[PDB]
Amino acid sequence: VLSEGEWQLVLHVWAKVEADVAGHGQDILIRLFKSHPETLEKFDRFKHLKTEAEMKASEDLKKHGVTVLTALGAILKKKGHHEAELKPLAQSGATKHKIPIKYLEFISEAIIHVLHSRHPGDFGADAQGAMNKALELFRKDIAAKYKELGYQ
Ligand code: HEM
Repeated sequence: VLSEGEWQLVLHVWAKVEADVAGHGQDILIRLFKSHPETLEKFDRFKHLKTEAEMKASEDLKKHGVTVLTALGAILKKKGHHEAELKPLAQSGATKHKIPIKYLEFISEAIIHVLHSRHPGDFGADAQGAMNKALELFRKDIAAKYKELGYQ
């Protein structure tokens, strides 16, 4: 559980991401692929992407990055009341994609990194801790939904 004041920092931050979803989107994913390349394997559509530059130029990637932030965003504004929203993601990752929780951790890290790089002044320790929590609550919820479906 997050305190109200924590939710706010999370949401205070999200507002900045929301000003350039696509842009936050690509940095996030490129960082992820870059830092944990094995994650690139889940994506048949992106595996032919050999460099940053080509990653950046990919429209599919960029679209995919908006889809991600968009979805994450709906969850964060639910402030912990996200079952409905969460359910479909646990399902597809348990059943179609098989995304391990670890892959979720990685991603959480890229998020953090991208926010800290782009919004230093709005992402100090306090807000950062708050974002970490929020991300943790998401991963914990999903993990439980995964087990309930037979995955993990
Ligand atoms: C912040 C956490 C994430 C969110 C909100 C998120 C959201 C989504 C959404 C909305 C889709 C499209 C619908 C669906 O297939 O479920 C998607 C698709 C997918 N996600 Fe994720 N995702 C996250 C993390 C990841 C991670 C870490 C991976 C793999 C390392 C991943 C792999 C996939 C794949 C393979 C698909 C299929 C999309 C396509 O190719 O059409 N997702 N993700």
